[PDB]
Amino acid sequence: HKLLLLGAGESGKSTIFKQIKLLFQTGFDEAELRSYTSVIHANVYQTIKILYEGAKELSQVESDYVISPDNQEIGEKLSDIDGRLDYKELVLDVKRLWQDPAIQETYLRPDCAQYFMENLVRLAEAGYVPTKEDVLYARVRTNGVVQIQFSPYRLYDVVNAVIFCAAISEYDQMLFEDETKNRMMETKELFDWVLKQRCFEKTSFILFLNKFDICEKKIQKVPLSVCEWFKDYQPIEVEHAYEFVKKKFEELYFQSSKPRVFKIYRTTALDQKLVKKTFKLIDESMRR
Ligand SMILES: Nc1nc2c(ncn2[C@@H]2O[C@H](COP(=O)(O)OP(=O)(O)O)[C@@H](O)[C@H]2O)c(=O)[nH]1
Ligand SMILES: [Mg+2]
Repeated sequence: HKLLLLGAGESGKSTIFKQIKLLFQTGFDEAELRSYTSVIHANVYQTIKILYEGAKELSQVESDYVISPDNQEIGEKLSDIDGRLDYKELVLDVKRLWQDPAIQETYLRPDCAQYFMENLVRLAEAGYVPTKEDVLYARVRTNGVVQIQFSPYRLYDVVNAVIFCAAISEYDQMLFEDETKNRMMETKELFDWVLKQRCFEKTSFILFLNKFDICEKKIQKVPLSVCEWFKDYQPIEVEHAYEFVKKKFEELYFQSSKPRVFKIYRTTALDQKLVKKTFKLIDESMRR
């Protein structure tokens, strides 16, 4: 019955966790969405907060990002909020907070947050219930362990099965935390390190290759050979490049060869019913 979620950075494991929550019951789902609006509101408020803080700092350190002077008085009420406690007047402020191009070139430097910036007025009014997409895009800092038991059987996010989330699209990107390191390389480092440890030998392994939609969008412009792991790559399309990444993920797994159980899944975490399928396939596969 046991499943554990392991990933690196923005692997999407919490998103998998979230939409398994919307998909399965976990009957209430009350107002689950309704309890989650406070969260959603929060990211709206600290997103334009970090956006505002950026523009001024970069303006001080770089020869100009200049804000509109009349905005500062409504602009720093933002800093006056501080999220003291779970927080249409604010949407009129925030839209009228945004208009300077400065803070969007600081933006054009969290991809989910821009969505929220496209849906304020729907969130504004009292008759608001978040869509399923609002829940998925909502960012909740994961504190501790989260247990969910449900039957179509507990899922953990921070054991009979380890779901490893590898965001194949991250091959372009360096680490957000470390500009030197590459996230695909850190995924390989993490994946290898998890495979080597003696505490998950008994555990069955399921691998998710996430953010595939970004992969099909991005592959046609940036070569996959940028990655040192994928430097071997030379095209003839999308399916082959994806299966190429599989090869690497395969051969990497099998080199940890001691004289059991392995599965790989093509996943998009931000859409659901692609994902329902994935769970259907592994829960029927989890025989014995
Ligand atoms: N395009 C796309 N983005 C995703 C998907 N899953 C997650 N994300 C992005 O990843 C971020 C959140 O990842 P998260 O679940 O927190 O990864 P975690 O920190 O390892 O749990 C969000 O900004 C999403 O936009 C996906 O299937 N497709
Ligand atoms: Mg997470």
